[PDB]
Formats: sequence, C-alpha cells, structure tokens
Amino acid sequence: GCVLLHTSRKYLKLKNFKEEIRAHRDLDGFLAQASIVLNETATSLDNVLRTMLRRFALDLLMAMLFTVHLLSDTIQGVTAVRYQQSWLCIICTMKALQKRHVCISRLVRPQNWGENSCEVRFVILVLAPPKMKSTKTAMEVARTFATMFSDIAFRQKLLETRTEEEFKEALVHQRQLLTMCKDFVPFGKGIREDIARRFPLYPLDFTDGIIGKNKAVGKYITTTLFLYFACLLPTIAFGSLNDENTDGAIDVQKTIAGQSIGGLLYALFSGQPLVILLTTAPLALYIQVIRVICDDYDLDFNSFYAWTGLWNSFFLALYAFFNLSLVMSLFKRSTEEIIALFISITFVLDAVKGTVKIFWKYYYGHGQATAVLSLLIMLGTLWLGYTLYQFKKSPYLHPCVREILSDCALPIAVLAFSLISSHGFREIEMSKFRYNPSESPFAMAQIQSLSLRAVSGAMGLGFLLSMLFFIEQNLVAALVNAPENRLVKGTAYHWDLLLLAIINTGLSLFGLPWIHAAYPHSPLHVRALALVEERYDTIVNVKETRLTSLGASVLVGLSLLLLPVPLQWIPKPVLYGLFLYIALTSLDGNQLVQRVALLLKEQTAYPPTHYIRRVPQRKIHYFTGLQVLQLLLLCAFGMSSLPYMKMIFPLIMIAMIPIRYILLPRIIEAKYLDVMDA
Amino acid sequence: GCVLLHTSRKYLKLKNFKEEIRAHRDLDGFLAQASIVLNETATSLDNVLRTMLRRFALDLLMAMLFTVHLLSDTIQGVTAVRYQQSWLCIICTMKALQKRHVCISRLVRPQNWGENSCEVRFVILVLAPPKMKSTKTAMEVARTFATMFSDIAFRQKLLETRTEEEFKEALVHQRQLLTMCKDFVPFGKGIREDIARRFPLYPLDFTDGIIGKNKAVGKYITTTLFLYFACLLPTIAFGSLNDENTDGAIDVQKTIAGQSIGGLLYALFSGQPLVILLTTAPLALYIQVIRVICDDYDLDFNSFYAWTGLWNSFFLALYAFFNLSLVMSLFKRSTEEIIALFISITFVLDAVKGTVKIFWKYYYGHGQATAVLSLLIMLGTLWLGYTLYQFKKSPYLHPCVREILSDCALPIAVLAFSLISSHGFREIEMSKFRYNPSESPFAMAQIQSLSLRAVSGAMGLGFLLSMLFFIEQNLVAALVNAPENRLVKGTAYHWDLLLLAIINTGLSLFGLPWIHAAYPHSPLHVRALALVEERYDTIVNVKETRLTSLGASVLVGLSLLLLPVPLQWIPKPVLYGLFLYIALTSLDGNQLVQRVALLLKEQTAYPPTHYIRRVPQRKIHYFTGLQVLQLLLLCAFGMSSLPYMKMIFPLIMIAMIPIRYILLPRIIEAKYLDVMDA
Repeated sequence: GCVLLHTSRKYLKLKNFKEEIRAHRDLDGFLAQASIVLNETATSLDNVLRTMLRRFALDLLMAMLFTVHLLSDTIQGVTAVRYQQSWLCIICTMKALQKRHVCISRLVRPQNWGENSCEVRFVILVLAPPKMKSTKTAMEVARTFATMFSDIAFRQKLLETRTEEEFKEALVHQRQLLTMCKDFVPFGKGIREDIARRFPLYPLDFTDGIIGKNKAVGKYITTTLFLYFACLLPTIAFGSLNDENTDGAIDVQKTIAGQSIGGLLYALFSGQPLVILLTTAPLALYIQVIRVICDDYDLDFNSFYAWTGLWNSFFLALYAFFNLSLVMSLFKRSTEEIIALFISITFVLDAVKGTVKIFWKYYYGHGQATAVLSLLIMLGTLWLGYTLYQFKKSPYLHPCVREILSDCALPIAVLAFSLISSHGFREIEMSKFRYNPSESPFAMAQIQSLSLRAVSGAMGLGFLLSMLFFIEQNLVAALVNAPENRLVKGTAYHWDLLLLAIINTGLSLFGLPWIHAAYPHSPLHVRALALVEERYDTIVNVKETRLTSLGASVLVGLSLLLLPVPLQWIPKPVLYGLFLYIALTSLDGNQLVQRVALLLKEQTAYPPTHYIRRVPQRKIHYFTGLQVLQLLLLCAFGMSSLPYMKMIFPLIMIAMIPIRYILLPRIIEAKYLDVMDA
Repeated sequence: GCVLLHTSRKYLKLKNFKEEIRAHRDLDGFLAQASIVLNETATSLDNVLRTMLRRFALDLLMAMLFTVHLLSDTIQGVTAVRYQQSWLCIICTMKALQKRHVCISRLVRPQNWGENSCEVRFVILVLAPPKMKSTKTAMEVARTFATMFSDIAFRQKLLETRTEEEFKEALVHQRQLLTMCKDFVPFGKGIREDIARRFPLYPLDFTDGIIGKNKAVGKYITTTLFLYFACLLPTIAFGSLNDENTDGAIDVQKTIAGQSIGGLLYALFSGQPLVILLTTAPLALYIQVIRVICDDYDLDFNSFYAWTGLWNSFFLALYAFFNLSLVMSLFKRSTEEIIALFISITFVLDAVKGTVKIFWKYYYGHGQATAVLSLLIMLGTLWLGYTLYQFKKSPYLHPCVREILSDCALPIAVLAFSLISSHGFREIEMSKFRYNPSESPFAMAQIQSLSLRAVSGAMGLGFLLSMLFFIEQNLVAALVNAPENRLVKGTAYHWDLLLLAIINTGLSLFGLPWIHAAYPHSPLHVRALALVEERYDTIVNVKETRLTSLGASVLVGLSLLLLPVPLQWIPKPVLYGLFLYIALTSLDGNQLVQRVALLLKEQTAYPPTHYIRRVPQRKIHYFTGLQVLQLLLLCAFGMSSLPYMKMIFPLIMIAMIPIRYILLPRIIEAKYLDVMDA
C-alpha cells in the first residue's frame, strides 16, 4: 500500500548558555552519566543506532526512532542556506523511559547517509519520556547539544580527541566558551514635555475607534458600562462610610459629585486618560481622622479638611514641578506586584468585613434570613460575574456576541442579583446604604476662618497625603503604562500629578472626598480596551481613548438625579460581590500570584516562562517566599486595627525600595533579581 | 550565523473518500474555483511557486512557504519504503487569507529538486487561514489531494490530458473510483453461558488490584466512600418518601435493609459486579399506587405488595430463561443516551421540586432563613463537589494526592456542608427526613391471605414491573458493558436478570422496597474505577472488582446501627446537591449532550469526532433535534403529574425502537444513523 509522509521543517534558536541554566544542567547531567561511543566502525545509521541503544542498556527501540530521511525527528545545523553534513542529532520520545538519556557517537570515517548527511561524523541520540517539563523535553535537551555541535571549531577539537576523558573535557571547555541627580535639574521640564507629547495626539483620543476601520464602538459601550458599575457602587460605599465617619459632613451626594467632577476633568485634560480616579479606603481614613481631630479641638471640619487638601495639592504641585516622579521608576515588577496584590486583598477583606458586620448585626441581633441571603447574594454575584468573565475563552457562541456578553460580566451580575435580592426576595430585608437629602449646599469651607497652630497641623497631614498621593498615582499609572500594555501615545507622569493637585484642591475647598488613581479600576480599564492574541496571552494593542472614562464620569454624575434608586435597589452584598470580582480579576497577569501557584504545582506543569528559563527553580521559590514576607509586612501596617500605623503605610511602600535593592541582593544573586524585573 | 533546523516526519493515513465527506467537499470546492496550471515551463521550484501564487491573485507570499528541503511543510507519497518523486504537495498557513486556496501545477518536463523529488511533475499548493475547523485545515485539504495523487494510474491519466476541462474531468473520475428467532431457541443457554464465563474469573474479582503490581487500594477506598454517599442518601430520601406514601408500612429502616441485603447478595453472586442496585422514584410510584389500591379495597398492603413482587420475579425469571435479554441489543447509542439523559434530568428535577417544597413550606409559611439557607446549601454542595470533581484535571498537586482528593469529591462535599448546615447554622432550622423507631418487625407478608381476584391484579402490576425491571436492568448493564469501557471479563446479562428476580422476591416477601440497576450510579462506578489516558479522553482499563460494591453494601447495612445520625446531621439540601452532582457528572461522555452543545458553538471549535467526519453537519443537527424531540416525549410521559401515564413509561421506552429503526430512516439516511450508533 501507499502512505502519505508529512515533513515539517522549523528553525530553532541556538541555546543560550549565558542565560538559560538548563543548557548547563543538561550538559552536567550528561557528563555525570556519559554515554560516549569512540571510534564507531559502523558504516550504516542502523548499526550506529543499535550500538548507542545497547550502550544505553532492541529491535523495538529502533522502531520508535523511525517512522536518514525516515527518522521521525532530527536537528541539523544550517549556515546562512547550507546544511551541516558533519553532524546529526536524533530525537525520540519513549514512554517506557524514566529519565533522559543522551549518547554521542563519533564515526571513524565520514558516512554518506543522505542529501544533507553525506559527511556524518557525530551522531547525537536524545531519549526522553513524553511527560516532562517544557524546558527539559527531548527537543530542549537536543537543542543544548545541537548548539555546541553547530560550531565548526568545536567539532574539530572532538575529532582530535583520543580517549573518552579528553572527549568530555572538550565538552566542558566548549561550555565555558559559550558561557563567557542631573535628571531633576530642569524644573518644569517634565510638565512641558508631557503636554508636548500628548497635545498633538489629543484629537486622536476621541476618534481612535470611531472613524475609519476597526470601529470599536461595541468595546466603548461595554467598557463604559463596566466603569459605571465599578466606580459608582464603591463610591456609594465610601460615601456612606464618610457619612457615618464625619456625622453627615461628607455624604453620598458629595462623594458622587466629586467622582463625577474629578473624573470628567481628568478624562478631558490629562495625558494617558486610561487612569481612573476614585476615592479609596485609606483616603476615608484620613477624612475620619480629620473629624476626630476636629472633634478633639474646636476646629471646623470643612475649614481643616480644605486646608490639608490645599497643602496636599501644594506639595503635589512641587513634585510635578521638580520632576520627582522619576524616582518612582525604581518600583519594578518585584515591588509593584506586592503592592498590587495587597490592594486586591483589601478589597477581598472589605467584602469579608462587611459580611461579618451583617452576621453580627442581623444573624445575632446586635433577622437571620437577611444574614443568610447576604451570603448567598455576595457569593452568587461573584460566581455569575466570574463565569461570564471566563465565557470569553469558550467556543459556545459567535465571537462578536460572546465578546459583548463577557465584557458585560460585571454589569449583568450586579443587575441580575439586584433583581433577585430586591424582587425575588422582597419579603427579606436587605442591608442598604443610608440615604438622606442634601444638607451641606457646597460651601467654600471658609479657609480663612482657620487660624495658625491649625494650618500647621494641616501642613503635617498634607505632607502625609502628598506621599500617599505621589506613590499611588505613579504606581497605578506605571501599571497602565506597563510595557506589556502596548501603548504608542505616551506616559505623561508629571502633568497628571500636577493636574491631580488642581483637581483635588477644588474638591477640598468644596468638601468633596479626595480622589487619585485607583488600582483595580485602571489596569482593568486598559485590559477591557485591549485586544488579546491568545497565542501565552499577549496584548496586540489597546484602544486608547477618552470616551470610556469621560462617558463613565458623565453617567456617574447623572446618577445624582436618580440617586435614591441605586441605594434602595442595590444592596450591600451585591457591592461585596463586586469587590470580590474586581479583586480576583485584577490578579490576572500578576507574576507574584502566578509564582505562588507555582509552588502548589507539579514539576511537569511548569510553563516555559522567562524567569523559569533563566532563574534557578530554588531561587525562584526563595524570591516568592521573600515577596510573601514583604506582603505580610504591608498587611501588618495596612490592614491593622490601629489607624495611626495605617496612615504611615506610604512610608512602608518607600521602605520596600531599600529592601529590594539592598537586602534582597544579599540573599539572591542580583542578576536573578533583574530577570524578575525584566 | 548558524541556526538549528528541526525536521519532523509523520505518516498520514490516506483520506477515505468512501466515509469522509470532507474529501468530496474539498474536491468540489476546488473544482468550483479551479486554479490549474497546464504546461508549466518553469525549471525551478521558486518559479512554479511564483506562477501559482500570481494565479491565486508576491515575494512576501513565498517567504511564508519556506523556512525543496527548505519548504516548511510538505506531503509526499511513500510506497512500502520508497518515496514517490513524481508529485509533491506544498502546504502553507497564511493569516491574511479568508478562504482555502488549492492550486495544481503540471510541469512539461520532470525536474530534479532533491533526493526524493527528482522526477517532479505535479506540484500541489494548499493555502488556508490558521483558524479553521479541524476537518478542513490546510493539512486536511492537502490529504484529500495527496490521496488522489498517490495513485500511479491516476497521475498517468493527468499527464495524458491536453486541456483544463479534461484535467478536471480526470479529477472527477478519480473521485468516483475512490468513492466506489434462532437465538432464543435454546432455553436456559444464556444463564449457563454467563455462569461459565464468570465462575472461573470469580477469584480474580477479589484479587484484581490487591495482590501483585498496580495495587489500586486507594481507588477501592475512595470508590467505596463515593458509593456509600451516593447510595445511602438517596435511599433515605426514598425510604422517607415510601414512609409518607405507605403510612409507615415501608420506612427508612426497611429501605436501607433492602439496599444492604440486595446489594450484598448482588455483589457476591452476580456477573459484571459493577452494576449498583438501588431503588428509584418510579419504583416508589408503584409502591404508592399499591397503597392506594390497598386503600380503595379491603386488601392488606404487605400481602398485595408481596404478590406483585412475586409475579414480577416470576416474569423476570422467564425472561432470563427464554434469553429475552438479546432483544435489548437493539438499544444502541441513539436510544440509550436519550434514556440516559432523561434519568439525569429527573434527578435535577428532584432537587428543584424538593427546593420548591422548602420554599412553599417555610418561606411562605404553609421560617425564611430555612428556605434561603436551603438554597445556599444545595448550590454550595454542587459547587464544592463539582470543583473537586474537576480538580483531577489540574497541575496544582501531586498526582497521587490530587487523584485521592478528586475521587472524594462527593464525600467531602456532603460532609463539609453537613457541618456547615448543622454546626455553622445551628440557630437555623433545616428540613430533615423523618425518623421513627421500627414498627413492622420484618414479617412474611402472609401471601396466602390474599385471595383470587387480587392475585390477578398483582399479576397485572407484576407484568408492568417486569417490563420496567427488564428494560432498566439491561440498559444500565449495557452502559456498564459499553465498548468504550474496556472490560475483559464478560457481560452476564441473563444471569443477572435471574438473580435480580431471586433478590427481589425475597425483598417483596419481607416488605422491602424493590431495587434494580441504577443509572447514575453504575456508569459512575465504572468511571471511578477507570484509568483515563487523557490523550480525546479514553479509558485504558477498568479495575473490575467486587470489593467496592460489596464494601459499600456492608457500610450501608452498618448505617442502621447509627441510623439517627445521618438523618439529623445531613439535611435535605445536601441530598439535593448530591442529586445535582450525580446528574451533572453522569452527562460526561454523553454524545447527545455533546451534540446539543455543538449547536451553540462556533464552527472553528468543532472537534474531529467520528460522527462529524462521516456525517454531514446538517444531518448531525437534524439528528440532534429529533433526539431532543424524543426526549420531550419521555418527559411528557415520565415527569407528568398523572401517575397512570408515568407507570406506562416503559412502553414509551419500547416505542422508541420502532421510531429509531422505522421513522428515523425516512428522515435521515440509514448509513448516517449507523455512524451515530457506531
């Protein structure tokens, strides 16, 4: 009979002995168990294969090797294209084997085996079991020896060898050969450069995916809905928290007005408009502490709150003018991900702490149907949102319909379980955020009323806020401007910091909560607008536009007209499910989370990532343990009961820079740490 | 520089024009848009490729083709091994293309291009986009034309052609050439053969995975735990159901005693011991109807219940003696899966109906914390059980530890949420099955008490039970003895039917519920003991043993000593989660469920299954729709409110055999229907 033969030829990059440790490991393993055939008098490929196989330990073994042109897998050197007939590498995958076997056979006289194998002198046989790590497969071990034999000079030295000991020494010798401020001086330069780099590209922001081809109108609509739910609901939670911390001085109306006005201005007038401004729990702590200070002394809350905001904006303006944002470049992947993971944990803790408050208040009566339903709604919202989030990686629908359905994972989950909780369970009371009609009519806060000995206190608090604002604004912007997120417009670090000061000084004067870059929202905003090739997963490009951020801000502002509806129809557990959803989905692409899971994973399932190929496995696990230790340091000072140590948390963020660049190099080699950053 | 070239050679089976429709479809598509180059005077591969590519619509196109030995992908014919230098097929995957392009070029004079391409006359170029169905990829379309060109006689006819019209006609002509009772006579033979086929292998059943190598002791322990929870909890539910249907005549104690005694005897003395005996809801309907009959007339329940059991066993004995189980061979995959899916739906409906009863009784007070918690516990048990079930397909643990953890998916989920419901929510009442001390002390039922005009009624009911027992016992045993489940011991259909009659006549005499083969449990029992290669998914072998079934039966019997504990500690929602778990997990490997999902799936995600390659896609979807229509027929007569039409449900099972073998061939071709069965 006749059979069809499929021949596939693919180029393979030469193994990099300088970077890839696996080449050294494979060579050392071969040298420890050397199987070298010297002066092989066999004149045929079959006899050479028989000799090598019997040296390993017979007819069945050769049957697996074949299907020289009959060999199933081979690697040959090509010179830019001329083949290298001097040597040949043979590769086979045998299930019955338990470990990798490598044999090198040298022929006495060159043999003519084919068109590209007419001068064969060295035959390399590599045998490996099918279930192996992607870095130590049969092909990978072959690439180690193929790279060494691809050098004409090295092959000549092997031919000159006379004994097996000299043959190994040549292999060792070849492996050795293969192995072997002024920036801040111009004040205001950063601000001018950022504007100059973004102003010409300003019209492109509004017409990036509206005119021409590749009209991503569906992406813009879905992203705006995602931002609207991801911003408004936490804003209500933080507005209610400020309502009960300031005794009505800052209510839900002011927290949503500040988000709308601040978000609208930032979207229009900032470079890199993918950064989403939102108030945070640490910012609520500062507002709460100011109320305590204003209660202990005879100070007006609005006057003191305005002044510390003014000093906060004053210091932020100096940082942008002095180009201080350049120091934030020291926060590499080794440090940003620890802070990135910590904030996600805080959102998880907010849902957990909120659920415990429902159990304490309702279940124990400090009735039970509300507590149990709250657990069901919170977990149900997380399940439905995450299931729709993963639906984009399924074949069950048309790609256009599936993309839209998965992009609305959060809006659907919030809407679906709001109806379930408010209409499917009308008979069960649900915990809902407090709402009261407007009380403070957006006053000026009377900054002149506050006297000396108090503006100095605001200056002290303003300096602490400046460090919190400076670090958080640049860290989230760095995540947005990450090299993996292929942005081809610019960064605009210094202009954003100055604009954030301009935004926050207005909010402080009118008693509105401060807002800066939000961690979970902005990377997700970039991720929502990104196109994933899924080749492992890479972002082809991101639809950089102001429409999503500007549209969401307008929608948040319009929520004031119908403000009673979200608070009465959306219960707290739906928000707590949203907190779990954004925290979990923000962990995608986090290398620290990937390496934590790497510990609880079989060896054969290790992906061929960049750091695994370069860094030793033991060093990788040591680095993961040290990062977890640094994470617990953040948790101790960031999620504690005492409010004073939580306020000095930005100092802990600074303290990890000496830890990364001084303490860590003494434990792990500096080159290995660089691979993690790269 | 030097680069490494990887050459992979793999044999490809010749495309089967008789069976695979895709060969005909590809050839017709090529003929509709023929791109044929006649009398190609080019003397080089590059010029021929340029001519073919310009005929398709230039330098960039060729760069993708190469990396003749430089071609990335090629298919050549090999004669048993001598290559065929006459022709050559070139394959390339281009992203910029929207549809498949095939070009055939005939050379005026043979050209010498390489060692195995020294007499090239025909060059075949196939171009396809990367995202295509597995049956119509670039390689698959190449295999269609490579198979035709692999015939020496066909190539000669092409050489004799003079015009393009004659060239196409030769392709059409080649495609046409490629395209072109006594059993029941020995009474008792089946019973003797089954015993003779299983008795010599009886000692192997107890020592299959205990002595020697491949000691699957861990599998036996985990499977026994799975069977114990999967049998005892439904038994309690059906015992409680019989308790409230017979007014205490058949209680939980009798339903568990019958399961233990019947299961223990079946495990020891039956061939194919992987079949699990369990009472079913249809069997509870017969018990309930007998109570109604015994209430309408002045008949003793135990006397009438015993007699209809005696007649049921009498008819089942005749079926085994007359070798009637051979007729059940007409139930192929087209019919078994419809019944298989229906039973899984009934278990889903039992959980849904039970949950509605909790809402009606507790939520509406016919309080609310019990109803809401019941929903949370039922869904939580399903989630935890299914998550652990899918954990076996993860790399996050050692294979031995991961296998044990995933095999205990059901025992852990039941135990975990029993503690959560009974200890984490002690303050909330939960619906639990009724328990009362033993009332009937296992009497003889006094069969002689029942007089004529009533034993005739039992004979009528016994005949209906016999049809229910006959069909269900053979259907579940057929699923256990499925060809995919590679069992190398035997089937034993006739002996099991006789033994089931012997088991059920004892149960009827002592007032115990009838038990026959259980659908969800026995395939899962085989699946639990099976080894999956996961090459898509195939079962290498199954650990056929009696220890799992016998051990579970003993454990069920020992549950009588501590009988109050399961009923008071395990609430109904945990059972309802178990019903959802077994119903969902039993759908794995169901081709009907796979084809239902095939409708809601993009074309490019269609797997290369057996039926997809042979049967036209439109015919596959027509067959799926017809099977769903048959499924709704079962639902109408099997899940209705009226009990009389539910009792004639086995007649509907019989009625689908004429539908499959008479009605369906008039709608879809008989050959296509055979592919589904095969």
